[PDB]
Amino acid sequence: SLRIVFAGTPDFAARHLAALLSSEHEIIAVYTQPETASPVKTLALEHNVPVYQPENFKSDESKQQLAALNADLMVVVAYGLLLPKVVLDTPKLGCINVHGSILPRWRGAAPIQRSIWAGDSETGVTIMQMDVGLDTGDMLKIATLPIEASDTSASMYDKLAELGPQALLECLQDIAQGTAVAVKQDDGLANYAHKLSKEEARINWSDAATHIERCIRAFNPWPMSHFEVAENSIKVWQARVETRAVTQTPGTIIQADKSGIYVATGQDVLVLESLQIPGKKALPVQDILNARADWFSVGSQLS
Repeated sequence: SLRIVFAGTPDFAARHLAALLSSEHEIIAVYTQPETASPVKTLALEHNVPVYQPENFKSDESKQQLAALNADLMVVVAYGLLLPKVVLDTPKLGCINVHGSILPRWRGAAPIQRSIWAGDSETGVTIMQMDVGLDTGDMLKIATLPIEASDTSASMYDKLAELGPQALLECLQDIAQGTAVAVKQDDGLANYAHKLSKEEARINWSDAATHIERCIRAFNPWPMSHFEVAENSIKVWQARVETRAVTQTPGTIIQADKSGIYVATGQDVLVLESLQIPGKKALPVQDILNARADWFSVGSQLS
């Protein structure tokens, strides 16, 4: 039974701590950040586990407090602190991370969203031995899943929040037993998952419909893909692509009925299916065309 320190803050971290508390290893302390108590903090308290909340590991006091725990391992999931070398090396077996991609692809902050946005055929979780640098450490275990045509960043997050803990616990048993194997990442295949933004989520109708459709899924739940019509910002919750040679200016409404609002793009047609008018829950387009048939008249051009 490893003496484990768990470090992490939001729900994705809490799922891993929960799995560890129902396991064989001793959780001797939890490190987390405030938001309000984090979900990680609340779980720790329910199990009478000491909670530490440093702002960073710059002070000698912070490094010493960690050292005095005599940890065998620190497991780090969705924890915002930079861990310097000395901290990485404080636990007897170092620090392991659960990262939400198939490393070395999508190092960094937005791996779930970017895997979907780029149209990867699969993604997964990597259990990584943390080293100095952004997500550069050796890979101990990878678990993969297909990205389904219906997957959003929400639905994929939900799957990886289950897969991550399962993979972690399997990897931890390998470590405990002395059977883990580290694989060095190849830098030449690495890239970085840059954060999302409201500005990038504005639809450019000159893009390929396939690309807009991946955005619509990747940018759910945040920021939501959006376009402008009349004087309003409409959020797109669901769409599909229709393979159809385009002969009209991108943004032109080609067809508008219960089956879709069909919009010309730079390649193929984007069929809007569920839209959110400011104020209101997202509606099927059948309902949108009842209310505001005027904004989506055939032959008019969306911006």
